[PDB]
Amino acid sequence: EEVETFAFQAEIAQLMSLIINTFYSNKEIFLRELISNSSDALDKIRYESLTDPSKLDSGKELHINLIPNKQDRTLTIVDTGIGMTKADLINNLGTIAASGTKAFMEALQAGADISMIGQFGVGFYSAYLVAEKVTVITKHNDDEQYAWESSAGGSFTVRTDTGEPMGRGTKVILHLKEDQTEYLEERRIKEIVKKHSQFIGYPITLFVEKER
Ligand SMILES: CCNC(=O)c1nnn(-c2cc(C(C)C)c(O)cc2O)c1-c1ccc(CNCC2CCCCC2)cc1
Repeated sequence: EEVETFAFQAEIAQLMSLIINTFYSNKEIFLRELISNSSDALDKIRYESLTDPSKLDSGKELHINLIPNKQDRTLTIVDTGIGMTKADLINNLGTIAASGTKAFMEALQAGADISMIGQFGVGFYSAYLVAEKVTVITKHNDDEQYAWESSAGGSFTVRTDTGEPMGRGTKVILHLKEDQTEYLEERRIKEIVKKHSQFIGYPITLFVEKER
């Protein structure tokens, strides 16, 4: 064992349905949101590194990398943001998902734009437009490396990660649905980034696969 299982609060099934009923026609939006979250965590590490530059001992470069993988049908997004404790992980993907689902629904119900999804703390869930399963590996300076995983049903799991150590930051791996392998194409990824994340204040690098 050492795997812990968590039940989503009921708002999550509502979230998933809202997301389909708001972004199904524009699925590419998930990349904007993930990049955006990466940007946020980058902002936090930059910020605390000003008061204490030892915060950057775990890695100085502040960036975002995008790693398609046609062979695995995965798209992974890596950042060296501040990363998450176990409690941040559970808090952001669980507690705040559910309270932010409610706030977002109330905001749309009063005519706010859907493009607001990010600001209600549930942008990440848009990932399930394109992915049957998502894994979030994260590592923050005051804590171990954790893996979070969910197919967005009723539960999510947390375990201590024993995989390749990142030094600090967050990795989201998307296991793409059969019908969404367009998100593994170099051309497509470049477009989406160009369109949605042009003004992100941190280098976003696409890692190309070779022919072999
Ligand atoms: C305790 C401090 N740690 C972090 O905050 C952190 N560290 N890594 N990430 C992070 C999280 C995700 C998602 C899986 C939630 C991500 O895709 C990339 C990340 O760097 C985060 C992270 C956590 C939450 C968010 C969401 N912020 C939304 C918020 C809404 C209101 C306006 C300001 C921004 C974005 C990034």
